[PDB]
Amino acid sequence: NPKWIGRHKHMFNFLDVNHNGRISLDEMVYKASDIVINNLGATPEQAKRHKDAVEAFFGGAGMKYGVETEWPEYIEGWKRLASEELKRYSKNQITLIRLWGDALFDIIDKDQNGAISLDEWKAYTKSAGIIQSSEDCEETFRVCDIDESGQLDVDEMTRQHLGFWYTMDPACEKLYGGAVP
Ligand SMILES: [Ca+2]
Ligand SMILES: [Ca+2]
Ligand SMILES: [Ca+2]
Repeated sequence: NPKWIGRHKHMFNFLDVNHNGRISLDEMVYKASDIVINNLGATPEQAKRHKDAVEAFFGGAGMKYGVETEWPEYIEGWKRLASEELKRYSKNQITLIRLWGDALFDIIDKDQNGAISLDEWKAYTKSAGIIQSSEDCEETFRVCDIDESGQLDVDEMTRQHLGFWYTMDPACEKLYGGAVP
């Protein structure tokens, strides 16, 4: 699973505030709160809801306040969480990631219309530390926007999070690495 592992290594590095190669729940929750408040302009109410949910999400992966976790244990923790949460999702049940994604959604939905516009998505992608062209940002928006409505709903954004945090690499390759001639 090199692609899932790679997303997770880049995220571990992003949330490892002191850059020492070990991570705590304090680092992870600190950096996530800092971004929602200072990059995405969350209100106090918004930030507290997000804090509680992100704490439960990252806690589910086995991270704890006051404890430093090394990479092997970190990634095994995410594997375990992903496996349990994908079972819940398969049974149409509530997940920790869905609860997190709900609190985040309210914050990135700046115009409170219940859908994420392209502009809203550009701000969110930037908040996660991504630097990329307009064209690349638009492509990942189109990928997220399954019904091509032009805005991203809660279900689309849930699938987005599930794909990033939990979904393992496809078992088989496609002809042309999945490209179309
Ligand atoms: Ca650290
Ligand atoms: Ca909106
Ligand atoms: Ca849509």
